Amino acid sequence: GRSGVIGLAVPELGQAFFAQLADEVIRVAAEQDLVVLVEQTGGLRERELEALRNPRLSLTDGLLLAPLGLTDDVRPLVVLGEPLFPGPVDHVTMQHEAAARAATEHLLGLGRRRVMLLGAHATERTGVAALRYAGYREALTAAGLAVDDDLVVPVETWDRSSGAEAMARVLDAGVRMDAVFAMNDDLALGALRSLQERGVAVPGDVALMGFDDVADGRYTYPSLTTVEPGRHDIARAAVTMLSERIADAGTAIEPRLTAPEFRLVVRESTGG
Amino acid sequence: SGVIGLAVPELGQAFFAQLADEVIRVAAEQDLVVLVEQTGGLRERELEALRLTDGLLLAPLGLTQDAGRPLVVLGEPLFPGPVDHVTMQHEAAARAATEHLLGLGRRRVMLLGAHATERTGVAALRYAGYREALTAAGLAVDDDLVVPVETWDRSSGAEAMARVLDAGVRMDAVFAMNDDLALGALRSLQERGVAVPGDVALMGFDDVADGRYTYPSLTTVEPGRHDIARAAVTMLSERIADAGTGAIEPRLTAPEFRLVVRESTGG
Ligand SMILES: [Mg+2]
Ligand code: NA
Repeated sequence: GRSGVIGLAVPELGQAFFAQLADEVIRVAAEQDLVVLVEQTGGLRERELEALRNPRLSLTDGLLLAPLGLTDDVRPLVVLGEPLFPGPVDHVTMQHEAAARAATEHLLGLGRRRVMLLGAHATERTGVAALRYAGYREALTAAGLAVDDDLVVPVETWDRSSGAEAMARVLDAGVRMDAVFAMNDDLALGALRSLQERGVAVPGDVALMGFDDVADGRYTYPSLTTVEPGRHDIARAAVTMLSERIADAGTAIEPRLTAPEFRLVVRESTGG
Repeated sequence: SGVIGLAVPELGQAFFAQLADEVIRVAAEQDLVVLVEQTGGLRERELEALRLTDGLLLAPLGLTQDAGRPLVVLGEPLFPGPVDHVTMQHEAAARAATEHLLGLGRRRVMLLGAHATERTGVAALRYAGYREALTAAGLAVDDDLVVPVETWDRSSGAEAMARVLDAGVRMDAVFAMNDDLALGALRSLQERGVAVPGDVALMGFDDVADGRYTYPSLTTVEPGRHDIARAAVTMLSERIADAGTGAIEPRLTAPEFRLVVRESTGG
């Protein structure tokens, strides 16, 4: 029976993106007097699967799942990510390709011509990274440039320490860049440290930006250019769609996909 | 699975998101799920959370000295009845933090985040430790070095630090009441070409992840997040099983703290 509880299963709250998304979900849910059970999956496929079927989450009327480990699939469900589940499930994602194209256009518009993509593999990519890469590549082609594999730098985990490590390593290997588009703010700020510790001027020598707008970038030094991917809209769409699914669980709603509008937020790290 | 509630100011605050992550992890170990609510740190919202869950873990910011359901409070001991409190070592940690700055040879130590004349709660305890450290070093408190802020956030730290710097106040160190304040202060110092730690040594309190990757990296205090979370969840589990006998007398837990030395105070 209806409890008025929805679940939110995310990798971990220690990740700013998920903590901020959770804050927005809780706030929106409270407007229709739902409460939120927050589960952590560690981004592990086995834990994501458990969230869908284990009686541990029986108090919930439905689930919002942000999967990372899943890609053989299995409680009303809305997924926060790219299309994944078949059947009567909705997916709410971000405009990865369009935002990556606009970010890259911004850097090229500053007169930078050797733009590094920090957080994607140069030859074999999958999912989100593949969409970001497609936007980046579109922008470079439009500016008469070919991709340079030395400028496409994979990173195992999109975190601060990994971005610092990778940035330091490519700088020390002698790779020449004039701008860096990092796949999230955490990567960007790790990169920022490695740049500053090597005396590289930001943005004088290397313009830098992130993605997500979750690092309180107004207060970094330099302040960090980023992309707001529509967290408020993501939360509202997710909660609204899930409520609809909870009301139609006994039955008929066609699967939907949506991706809210992004906004570039220009700060000091790219010339603001 | 049993069900507990966790009420914090907001998950957008790094310290609370990190603490929430630990609480949820400990609860999962103990076959508990967690309903998370936000209060904005406002008294009325905190009290309303008290008025689904088998027990509640409340982290208030807005309550000061001036239900039939189990309750554990992360904060100063203010509730009567069979309520357990887990309280960080504010005074001792502030004394140790101030001693750390004084040990570098600094003699004009600013306290960023407390009122100069009327303080309550946490700020009063922090001030006491700061004041004792200065007294032991033969120093007196200068009210111009005790700087109040809007709220303990990055914007407020940046705004207050910018105001005192542009005013010409002379300091050689800053002890900020939390890492968010310290990170905001760092920007205001850097944008003015003030060397950290060379001109001004800086530290915070909370050990948020972001402080490892600033340049300089931020010296801080880790107030005991693992013990806070474990103590809280474990005590709540005890009260839930008791179903209000109040046979367990109220407890006061005080987790151990640790100074984390980074580049902003010299390593
Ligand atoms: Mg119960
Ligand atoms: Na003094």
